[PDB]
Amino acid sequence: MSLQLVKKFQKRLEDIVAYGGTRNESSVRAAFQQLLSDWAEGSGLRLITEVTQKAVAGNNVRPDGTLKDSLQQSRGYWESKDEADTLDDEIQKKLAKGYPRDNIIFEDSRLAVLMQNGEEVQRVDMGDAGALAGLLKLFFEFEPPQVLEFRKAVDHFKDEMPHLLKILREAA
Amino acid sequence: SLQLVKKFQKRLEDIVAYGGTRNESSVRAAFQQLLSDWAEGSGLRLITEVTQKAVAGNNVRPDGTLKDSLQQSRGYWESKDEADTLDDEIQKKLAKGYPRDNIIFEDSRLAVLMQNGEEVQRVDMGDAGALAGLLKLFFEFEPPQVLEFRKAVDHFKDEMPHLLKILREAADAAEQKADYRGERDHFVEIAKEAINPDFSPRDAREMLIQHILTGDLFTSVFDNAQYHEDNNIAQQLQQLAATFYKGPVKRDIAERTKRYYGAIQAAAAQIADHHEKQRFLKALYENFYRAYNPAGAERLGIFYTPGEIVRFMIEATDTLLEKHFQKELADKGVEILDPATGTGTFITELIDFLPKAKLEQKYREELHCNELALLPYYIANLNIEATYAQKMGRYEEFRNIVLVDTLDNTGFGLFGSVTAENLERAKRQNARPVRVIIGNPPYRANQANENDNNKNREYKEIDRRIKATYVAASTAQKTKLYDMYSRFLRWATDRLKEDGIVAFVSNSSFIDSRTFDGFRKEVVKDFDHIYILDMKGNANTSGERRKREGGNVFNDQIKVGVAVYFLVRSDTKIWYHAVPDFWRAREKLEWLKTTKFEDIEFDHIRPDAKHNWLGQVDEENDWNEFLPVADKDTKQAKGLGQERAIFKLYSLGVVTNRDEWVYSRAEDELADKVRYFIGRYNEIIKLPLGDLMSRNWEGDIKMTRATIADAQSRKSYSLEKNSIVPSLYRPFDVLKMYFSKNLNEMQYQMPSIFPKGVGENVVIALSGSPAAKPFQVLATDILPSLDLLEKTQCLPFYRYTMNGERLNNITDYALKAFQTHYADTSISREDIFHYVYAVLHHPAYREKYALNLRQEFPRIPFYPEFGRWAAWGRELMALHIGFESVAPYPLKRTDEPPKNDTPEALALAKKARLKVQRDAAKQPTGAVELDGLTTLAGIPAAAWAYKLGNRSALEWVLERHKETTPKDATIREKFNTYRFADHKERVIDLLARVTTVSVETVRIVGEMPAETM
DNA sequence: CAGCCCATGGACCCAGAACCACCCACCC
DNA sequence: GGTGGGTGGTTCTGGGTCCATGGGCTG
DNA sequence: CAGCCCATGGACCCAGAACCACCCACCC
DNA sequence: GGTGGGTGGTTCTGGGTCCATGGGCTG
Ligand SMILES: C[S@@+](CC[C@H](N)C(=O)[O-])C[C@H]1O[C@@H](n2cnc3c(N)ncnc32)[C@H](O)[C@@H]1O
Ligand SMILES: [Ca+2]
Ligand SMILES: [Ca+2]
Repeated sequence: MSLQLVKKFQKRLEDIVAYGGTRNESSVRAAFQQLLSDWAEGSGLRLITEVTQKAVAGNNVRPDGTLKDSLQQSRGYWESKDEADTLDDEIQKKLAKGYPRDNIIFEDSRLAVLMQNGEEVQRVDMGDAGALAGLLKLFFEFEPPQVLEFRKAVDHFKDEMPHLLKILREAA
Repeated sequence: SLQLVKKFQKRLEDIVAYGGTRNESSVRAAFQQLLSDWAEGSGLRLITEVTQKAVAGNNVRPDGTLKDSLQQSRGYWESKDEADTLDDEIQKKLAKGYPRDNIIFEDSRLAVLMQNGEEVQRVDMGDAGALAGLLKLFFEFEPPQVLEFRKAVDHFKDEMPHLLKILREAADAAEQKADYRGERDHFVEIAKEAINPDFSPRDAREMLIQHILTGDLFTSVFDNAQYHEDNNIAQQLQQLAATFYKGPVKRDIAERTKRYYGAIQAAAAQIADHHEKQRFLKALYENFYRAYNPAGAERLGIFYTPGEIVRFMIEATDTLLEKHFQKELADKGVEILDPATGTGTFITELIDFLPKAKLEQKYREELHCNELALLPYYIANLNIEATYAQKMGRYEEFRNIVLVDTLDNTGFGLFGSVTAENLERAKRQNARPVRVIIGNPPYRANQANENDNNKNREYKEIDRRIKATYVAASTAQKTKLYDMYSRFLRWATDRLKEDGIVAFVSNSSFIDSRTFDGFRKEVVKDFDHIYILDMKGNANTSGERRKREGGNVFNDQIKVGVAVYFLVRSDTKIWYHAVPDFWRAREKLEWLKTTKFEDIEFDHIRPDAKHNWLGQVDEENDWNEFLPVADKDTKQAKGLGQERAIFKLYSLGVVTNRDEWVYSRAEDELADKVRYFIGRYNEIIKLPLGDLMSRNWEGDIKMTRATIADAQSRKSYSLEKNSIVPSLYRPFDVLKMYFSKNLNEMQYQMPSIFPKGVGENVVIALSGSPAAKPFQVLATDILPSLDLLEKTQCLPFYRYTMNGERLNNITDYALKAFQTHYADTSISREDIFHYVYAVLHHPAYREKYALNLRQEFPRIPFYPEFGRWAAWGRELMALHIGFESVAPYPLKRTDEPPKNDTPEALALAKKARLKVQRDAAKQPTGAVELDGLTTLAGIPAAAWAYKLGNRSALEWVLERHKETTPKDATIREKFNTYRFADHKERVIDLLARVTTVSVETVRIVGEMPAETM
């Protein structure tokens, strides 16, 4: 993942605008769609594209792609724009319509913004492989606080098993 | 790949499982990735959601469009929801104008391809093998642009003669400028020491026309104008062209030549794959020479190797490299050299085989090649450089191509000094350690006719080494081992200094030829494993053999036999596999595509004592039974010890080298052709000595080696009137002939058989060795030609010594041996003669000892009766000795008037046809259509079985009475007078008389024993 | 005589909106 | 089975600025 | 040594022959 | 309206020669 996959995306973005003669989002999205999809396959998640979600307002909204788990539970989202728009301006309108913000990569072909827990965690340039590979690591690993607390309780056992084994040995 | 299809099948399952939605928008990503990843390997890219204006002005946006590197749509895709009837939804989209050229409509479970507005295939996406097949079709669809490109390449070939007229005129007008003449003269001198000792102005102007032609096409259809500015050779030749080709002169020839270049340029610009545009390179190569210098094309061997053969050898070389040397073609160290590049096919197909990670090093220092002609050099350098560019992505100059004579650059020197860089490349190549010498060497045994004055060049060193190795070990009278293919094989053996493989495609003569017996002894001593694959195809054959040989693996464009051979040097194991008989060219070429070297079941060949690899006599006969003649019995002086054969002297029929000038049906007509010949000859011997020696005369007469030598010695000729004699040219064809030593190239020992042409001798003429036609024997009382029967060898009954008498040629050794086996002193010489004749007509003898007869003089058995056989041979003899004095078999004559009463229909209706009327089962009906008016009928089926060669006796009297057009210009326009109308009545009688002869001999031969001794 | 007043007309471009194509939810 | 709505693309259409910079004054 | 004999296999091409396409004439 | 010539083009397909020229004699 990381370098290998991101560098293939950089070449694919170039092949799309070269063999297609279009820098339109609807055509250039395939590059980041396949980055997010192939990274997910390795992390036990899948990027399912165009999945309609409902907002608090009741407005149905369809992000470009959602990161679904094995139990059909959304864990992250993605929206691509073209290079011919202001990413920051499209961001307020998107979230105003009722877009999710728990874990969303808003991305134009040149800049990528990760918004986690409602705040912009990182803003990288897609030209820098290592930088993008860093942001995508945080996106694919962001976990809800439920699993964050379970993981912490597993660590508690690693220092509680000795104390527990004493009782069982005393009983044996 | 099936792996790609199998991943789609999994991706689809996960999308409906991890996502929970079967909506088309969500499930389409599985096929989008399949199409996109397949395309990334095929040089195309699936661009998604690209809008296309439909024919009805409306805009349609398919889910995906396959696009080429020139941003040109090559295919389309529209996914639907499984919750619909695909068939119904296809119609809706197609009615809104969705493209129907190459579209994959696809619901999640079923896929439909509509190529050319018609459903080519409908598959289920649960089957991986089926989807992979449907996808292959879609990804390999031939768009209209590539078909139009192919069509225009075919028009360019026929319009090449007219383009070369404009370019010739330009170069002719250039010799009016002193600057061009100066540069031209410097170039000729430079290339008289770099390319060929006899480089002439003609060769220089060909090179200039080639430069200007290639220049235009390389900038317009191949978009590599820089090639010339980076090519060392191109920069030495642009010096010559810069004198005249500039400004108005160039603008004028360009406006005229644009009418030929226009169509090809238009179509080629819409083609991205160089593997499609390399078909134009092949066409320029083969057609330029055919239109400009057909003669130089023969000496260079301008032909292209079909891709299937090239690919096969590259794969089979890798196989034997791993088997005997534990190396691969991609491994560093294996330096591959193509001694004759041509279009560069072998090197460009190696680039496509070698892995990308290793290609860089190989292209830079391990792939090498040589060329002699300029058009081939330029075409190869561009082909090689552009094939590398397509595979790698970057353009690098191939600095391993040399314009040098491979058979002269044996300085391992001024060879290759056209430019300074070319000389470096030549000296560097002659030091490189070459492991593999792959290639298709030029083949040319001899010039076709002496009048061509286009003999093969002499290569002192190679020729001297061939003489010491191949020729010295050959027990043949005629050596054809100075063929250009044999010269390129000697060079290869010597170039491989240590170990390696020489993989070549060449004439299959080496396998079986009386002349290549020395090669078949020397090759086993310099190579350890020899793997021959005979693809047959020899069309210089006739009869059932021609049908067996089949088509030529070179797209049926050459007539010689072809064999792909691999000679490895690590006893000698000779392996041989032959392609099946009665096959076609496409069948043979598809076999090379499908079969891999491992699958071929080669047969171990064990050379015999005469080094014959194929066609070995069965050593379980009593074949050591007498001998009709032996080279020693003929060369012996006296003594029965050295006289061990039935006959002493034997000769071959007179060969003239000018058959059309010395043979005619009428005595008076011959005399006129012969008078013209002697007439123009006597004017040739008056020319200046310079012109005499340089063979600079108008070639209206046929001057053979002998006549050329006498002319240069100023020896006059005259017409001896008593030299026009009767001669049996072909079976049953008694044409008149001028038997003079001055106008007949080789009379052999026929002066001693038929003294002065008119003598009294009866000869049993047989076939020679090796007979490619069935064994034939005919008795003649008139001088036979060398080609009455294949390589006719005449055995005479008498022998006329000089100032002497007819000494009986049947030896006394034979007389006694026959009067001893049969214990009958009555047996005479004029009885053994007839006995031998009947034995040589015995059907079981000709069948059992066939292989023996094909390779040796026919040894004769000692049949029990003698009397019965001698009688048969007497009856047989008389039938052929007096075939003009037999009883004409009654043949019904039917006559018909011309279609109309116009003078011109009568003309087109007294012209000969002489065709045997056959059936739908191709069996003689028993009727011959002599001309358009007369048709003979009533011929028995038996008469169609006396076959002298591949033709019946009757088919011989029809063939040799047809009005064929003379192949000599003068004879055709001044001495062609034969009209079947004049001889019609004669051929009618001859047919009936020969019908009797044939029907008699089928009976006489049929009453002979069913078994042979 | 160098500051100090007095004109006077300028070789585009980009946000609203319409509307369109396509597919998904939504009635029907 | 349309229908409206979500999303992205593709035409039209409408509608309008501060400020350079030569010349005449002018005390 | 030049002046006789003796071989020996040869880098295609092209005339019918369908068999179409188109369409005038000929029945139907 | 088919239907067979008339005319021209467009593919296959079948089927096959005399004679160069080195080497070995030879006297
Ligand atoms: C059959 S073509 C090469 C074929 C090549 N395999 C191809 O696929 O195009 C024979 C070529 O050998 C070349 N050649 C190179 N060196 C030669 C030489 N010394 N003598 C004769 N031809 C030579 C000729 O110019 C001619 O183009
Ligand atoms: Ca988007
Ligand atoms: Ca679709």
